[PDB]
Amino acid sequence: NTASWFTALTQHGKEDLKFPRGQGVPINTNSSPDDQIGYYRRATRRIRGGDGKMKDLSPRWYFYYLGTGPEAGLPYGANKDGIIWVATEGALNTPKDHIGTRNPANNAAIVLQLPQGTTLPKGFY
Repeated sequence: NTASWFTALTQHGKEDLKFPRGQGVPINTNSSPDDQIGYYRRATRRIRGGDGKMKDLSPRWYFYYLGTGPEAGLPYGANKDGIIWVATEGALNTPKDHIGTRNPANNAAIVLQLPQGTTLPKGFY
């Protein structure tokens, strides 16, 4: 029933999502500098293509604060396929249960915006 607090980043290439150190956490004026830590989770989508076989669509990457989302129990830095970690300089390695996930019935998604000088990888928008 719950979802990410932000809209997705679309992957148009083969390479997975990877940000430089200290970059990647979306802007959120309601969160504090301590809370600037989390991960992006890939959501693969497939449809009945124009021919007759299942064609894959461009995957989407959704941000979730540390200790929240479908991988709430994973610690920061854990190695898992479809999960890449991000953190701003000075963020605490603690779960963000106080922020939690978004319930779509009461709240719309925040438009994902990255701070000034952020280097998005090739094929990510």
